[PDB]
Formats: sequence, structure tokens, C-alpha cells
Amino acid sequence: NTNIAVYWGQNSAGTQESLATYCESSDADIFLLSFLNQFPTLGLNFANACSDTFSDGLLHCTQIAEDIETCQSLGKKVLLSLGGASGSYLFSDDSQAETFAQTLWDTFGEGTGASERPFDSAVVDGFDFDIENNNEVGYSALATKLRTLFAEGTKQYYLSAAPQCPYPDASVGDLLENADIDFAFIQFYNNYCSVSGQFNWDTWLTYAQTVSPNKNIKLFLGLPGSASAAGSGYISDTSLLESTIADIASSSSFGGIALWDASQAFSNELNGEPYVEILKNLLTS
Ligand SMILES: Cn1c(=O)c2[nH]c(Cl)nc2n(C)c1=O
Repeated sequence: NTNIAVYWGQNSAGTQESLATYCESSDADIFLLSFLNQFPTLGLNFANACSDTFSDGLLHCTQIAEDIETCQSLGKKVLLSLGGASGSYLFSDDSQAETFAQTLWDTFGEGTGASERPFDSAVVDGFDFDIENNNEVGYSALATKLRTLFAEGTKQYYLSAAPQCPYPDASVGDLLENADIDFAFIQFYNNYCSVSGQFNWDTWLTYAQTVSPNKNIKLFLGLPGSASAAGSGYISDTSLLESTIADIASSSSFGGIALWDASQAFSNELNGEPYVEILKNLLTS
């Protein structure tokens, strides 16, 4: 199809509402929980949306857990996003990351090993790799091991990556080249290759067609939800938005639009219509 993905958790706009609030919009389909910012030693950060912890200090988030389940009843997909700009994360090798697949499965997925579960009995629909530290070690091996474990589950799981538009990406390039990935939420902002810059969708399309181990990987046009969601690359021209979408929706590789982040895209108005709503509507046509 064509979906809207939104990051949620880091409260970019200040006025961030509950996960479920955004799920109860018609406006977004995929929700990326931002972030598991610390690993292999587990650490979550959802700005103001979760502050309770287990005794060991790992976040414990009952409201998000309830909201994951509400979101899923409404047909939405909820992935846990790893990493972030800033944060505290690194794999020393493939074996370490393979161990970590099991940790994720037992902590967030349908794994049976009795670890502390930040989301109680709520189960994510998969993981986003928003690696922004320019270290690529382990992610490919982690994704591949996760896939083997997913077969033990009772639903489809998704893996995504959040590269910036320069190709190849210095953090998730290896992941994208050597693992089976469902969605690429490519950040077309803070970079020369934005829509208004030297837009390089064509390179990503070559990647999807010839390089991606998953040939029906879906590429997403990743955008700021407001001017001031990022330093640069935000698009307020609905004609440019229209022509862009028309250019890129031609192929089976086009998945939709990704936005940083829900707080921003839902509160940013273009004459009283939320930005996320404008974009959802541009996609449907
Ligand atoms: C802090 N930060 C992120 O962690 C992030 N991930 C993605 Cl995909 N976009 C962004 N932006 C724009 C950020 O500012």
C-alpha cells in the first residue's frame, strides 16, 4: 500500500500526547517508538511519556503498554526503534549482537525467557534501526537472528532501518545490504539530498531493485513534521509534495512517507489542517 509512519516518544514539539492519541487518528499507520537508546545493557527513553522504572532502573511503562495494544486493535503497527541521535549504544561484534536478538525477543517480543518487560504483556510488531553513530557492527547479524526467532511468534513481525539520504549510509548501510528489511525510512532532511536539494530517490530505488536482499523492501520518503523538526529539508510546498509523490509512487518499491515526529506533524498546521493529514491525503490520491 502506502502508509504514513511516525516516530513517537522523543516529544520533539513539546506538546506530545499519548501513543494511543495518535493511533486514534486516521492519519498514521506505522508508529516507531523512540527509543531503546541504550544497548546491549537495556535502556529506554520516552521523554515525558514514561518515568516509572523497575528496581534496576530499566523503564517500566504501563501506559505505553496499554497504548500499544489499543493501537494494534485499531490496525496500526508499532515497532520499537533502536538507537537515536545521541544515546549510548554499540556492538563489539556479530556474536554479541546475535545474543542481543534473543534479549530483544524475550524482552519485547513473544520470547518466553522471563526478563523484565518494560511493556508488560504488550508485544511489539518489530524493530526499527535508527543507528546514527556511524558504527555498523552487528546490526545485520542481529536482524538475521531476529528473523529466525520471529517464526516462534504468532503474528508477522517487521524490521525497518532509518538511513539518512546519503548513500550508502554509514550506520545502517551494512544492515540494508546484508539483511532482510521490510521498510527503509530514509531521512530526506539535514542533508544535501533532501527533496529541495539534490534529491536522490533514484539511488535508493537502484538499491531496492538490485542490492536489497529483500527485493520488495518498501522505501519511504522520510520528512520533518514541521519546520523546526529538523534544521533543514522541511517541505511546506504542497505542489512540490504532490509532484514528489507522483514521481516516486510510480514503482512497487514506494511505501509511503515517514515523519519525525508525531508531536510535530500532528500539531503543525497548514491553514488549520495538520501536516500529517495533508500528507495522508496526498498519498491516497
Ligand atoms: C534526535 N533525532 C533523531 O533521533 C532522529 N531519528 C530520525 Cl529518523 N530522525 C531524527 N531527528 C530529526 C532527530 O532530531
